Amino acid sequence: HHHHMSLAEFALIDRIRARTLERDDILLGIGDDAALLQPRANEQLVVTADTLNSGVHFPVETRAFDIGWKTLAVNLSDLAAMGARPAWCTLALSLPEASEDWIEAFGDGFFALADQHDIALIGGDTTRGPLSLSVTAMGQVGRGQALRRDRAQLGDDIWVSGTLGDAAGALRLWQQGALNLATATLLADYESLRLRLLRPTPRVTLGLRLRAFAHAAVDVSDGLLADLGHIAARSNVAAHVDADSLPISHALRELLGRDDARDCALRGGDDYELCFTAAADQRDALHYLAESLDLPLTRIGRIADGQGVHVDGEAA
Amino acid sequence: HHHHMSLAEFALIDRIRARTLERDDILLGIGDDAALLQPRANEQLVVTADTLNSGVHFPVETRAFDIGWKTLAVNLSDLAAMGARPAWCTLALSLPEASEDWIEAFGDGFFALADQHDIALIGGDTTRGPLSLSVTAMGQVGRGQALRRDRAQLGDDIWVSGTLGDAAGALRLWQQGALNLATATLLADYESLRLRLLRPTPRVTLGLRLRAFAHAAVDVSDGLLADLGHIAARSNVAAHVDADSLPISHALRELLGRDDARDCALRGGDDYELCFTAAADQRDALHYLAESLDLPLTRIGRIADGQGVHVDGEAA
Ligand code: NA
Ligand code: NA
Repeated sequence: HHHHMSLAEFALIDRIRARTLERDDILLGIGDDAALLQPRANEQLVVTADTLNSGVHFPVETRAFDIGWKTLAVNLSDLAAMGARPAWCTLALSLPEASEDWIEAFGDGFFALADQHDIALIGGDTTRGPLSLSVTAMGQVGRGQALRRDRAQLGDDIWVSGTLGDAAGALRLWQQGALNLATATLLADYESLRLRLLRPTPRVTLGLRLRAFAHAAVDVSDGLLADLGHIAARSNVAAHVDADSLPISHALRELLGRDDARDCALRGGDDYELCFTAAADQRDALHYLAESLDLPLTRIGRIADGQGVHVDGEAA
Repeated sequence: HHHHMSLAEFALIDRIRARTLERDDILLGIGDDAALLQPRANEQLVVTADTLNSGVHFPVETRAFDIGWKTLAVNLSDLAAMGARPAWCTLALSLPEASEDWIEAFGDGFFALADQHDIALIGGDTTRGPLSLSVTAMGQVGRGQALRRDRAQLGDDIWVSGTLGDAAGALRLWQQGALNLATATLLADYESLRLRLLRPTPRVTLGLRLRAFAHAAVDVSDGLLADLGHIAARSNVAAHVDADSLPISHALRELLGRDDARDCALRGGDDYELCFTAAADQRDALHYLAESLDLPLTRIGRIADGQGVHVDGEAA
């Protein structure tokens, strides 16, 4: 055994081709074993890759649709933080056993998210092994248009999209035995947290607009403090966070205690939100942008002389 | 846990940067979290992806250097069969435990092969999980220059590079208890087979020249019959193989019986040779090419009216 199945053999090939037929930058005919891709000549390519392993990056009971969604969402969130326009991706699936129905359901979730951001699956592998999903996503950026982590400026405001800590809250409730991840619950606050863990929303549209407003950006996937820490270190500045200002969802505040909710918001994994810095005179414009996107953008802190990320004045 | 480590955090980042510094199509500075890639404007990109899983695609005792070599070799062999020029790749490593020395040795093998074909590692992931290595390789082709599986012509000769069945022979000897894969042996024929399994040679240089000579091509990784089968099916022709003509190495003939060696050559996994078809009047030129490349090219059969791959006249 150990055969590698590339394109044409993919269980998803019909849905793959349906999407390449409507893309003038992808040549993939019925009788084609690999796609020919046409980059934009004056743009640059950026490439991200992430592997999600069963039991590590998702609880084993996570359903196929949610695995398909989240595997792509991680990569799209990476591309968002660079302000890159998603173009193409590959998918390398390791499965212990053939399961036609599982792959179809995985494809449901993958394409549900992929279609929203016009990223086209154009190749990959299906082979035997412990359940592991590796996605490589390719995006494009105009010259000098990429967002970076090293360009925060003294006096900048710090901003973050969406809400922080929901996924960590769902994970904690699941570990305490209070939340089933494999089925939908009618209890609205639990279901909200469940879907923030299972189906994070990559802020691609925001990322594509931030170049016009922001100085530096990072995606928040290892917790706000860790990821803002990359901005502070790469930019050679201090970052100050006002913990009271953090955007905390209704459900997180309702279902977790004050301290646990705060810890989730500051240090929780897997938010897949965007944290960025902007000149103070962008405040009006960023509030307008949040309304335009129907996406919360919350001013949470400031960039200042010194080093390290601070919470309420303390960097220790 | 479950953190994803991308570029800048890679244990291999110093060797990565040493190689991007000498590539004018890759922008990756010391203070850069992701590379910007510049495609050739008039060329098309093709992308391949393969995952190798411990115990599945390589015996668990395979050493780190050989895992690094073979993981890339699979992808380069895919690119070779398309006549694509390798450009860039990503590497997504799942490791059960941090091991600095293992990753360094893996990098030795990866870069040993990558440097020979001027393919640059430009990103990827390192994360926790059962040992699994997923590589995405990006190559480029001029307009209409890609080799294809569907263009064999009636009357073509069938050709194959190198030798067939060595890797399968080593695997059989290992399964019978006669070959240790984790250490070098001084016994020359065993060592030859061992390295054909552990370190296959992707025929990239051949692939880049075949467009000038060949009609159709495929890489042989699931055995000659399976892979030539793709040419026959996609081209709507019969392929006839003369089994007596197959290139069988000294070591394979010496260490396996006549029947086992024949079965390895016809159906053995993991040769990573190239099988192609060419007009009969290319015979002189292809012998000259083999001399030029110091690479055996062996005429093994013919394309004819009918369907399916035949051995000594039989397609059953
Ligand atoms: Na198309
Ligand atoms: Na360079």
